[PDB]
Amino acid sequence: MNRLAKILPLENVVIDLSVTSKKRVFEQAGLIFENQNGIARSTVTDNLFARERLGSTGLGEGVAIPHGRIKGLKHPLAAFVRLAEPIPFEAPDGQPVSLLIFLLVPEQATQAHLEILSEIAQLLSDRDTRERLHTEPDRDELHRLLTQWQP
Amino acid sequence: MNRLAKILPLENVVIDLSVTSKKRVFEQAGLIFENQNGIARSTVTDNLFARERLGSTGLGEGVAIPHGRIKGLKHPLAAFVRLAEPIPFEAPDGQPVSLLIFLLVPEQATQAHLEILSEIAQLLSDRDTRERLHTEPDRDELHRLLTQWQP
Repeated sequence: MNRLAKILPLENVVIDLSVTSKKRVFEQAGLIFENQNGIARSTVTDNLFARERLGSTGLGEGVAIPHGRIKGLKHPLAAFVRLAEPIPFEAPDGQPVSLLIFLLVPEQATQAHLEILSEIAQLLSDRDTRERLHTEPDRDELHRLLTQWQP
Repeated sequence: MNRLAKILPLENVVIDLSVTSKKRVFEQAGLIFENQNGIARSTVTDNLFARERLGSTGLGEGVAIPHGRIKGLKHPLAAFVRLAEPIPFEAPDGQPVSLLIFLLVPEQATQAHLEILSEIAQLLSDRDTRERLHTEPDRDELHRLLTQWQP
């Protein structure tokens, strides 16, 4: 498997986003999912905060995994965003965040939910990879790498 | 919340374990859970491999989060193990593993499962913390720190 393969489409790889707030990214993250899925952009952003205010999803070193539950979702959804300027994110190490991969899951929990979030974490966590994502300009290549880590 | 608080008791903080195989730790991890829970030590170790051979749960830099599903479990269970000598674990970065926190969850998935694995990941992932765990000798203090990260 590739596991991020079937839920993170190319549409959902967003390169460089000039943006200022934690709210700002969450709003844009809302627009992304709203595009390839029916889902209201507002419900995504509200729900991400309904998790982020509960404690930062920053993983350390510019990396974050904001995620949440969605009311009507039928299968989980993911995105990836880079930022022009790293934003203050209240990360564990105090550093600003510029790389982040978003995960939404349905209310109804799957055994897979754990293993998909864990794959994401492990991916962002490794710094050999963390650098490749921080530098790559080709969008096709940032998708291939994301959805083909451990194949 | 503290979140690792209610599932990772002091019993389940094991300091320094002279051991050689990935199988060896998994066997000992099996004995730990077998102690504070009814569960057969064998079923834990078998099940962890039934996940580890599916891809390494090493998170990078001596850190691993081996985990699995258990047939009769009523609430999730966790442990923490340090190793005398870091063992070859097939981690993403090629480094041997000496720190690892084990997670078992019931077959029946909860929304919480994701957020509890994610808390563990974020904790091990941050290297300011990673060092404190790698050095601390007092077992009481290694429990307090584990179960009180973001309180």
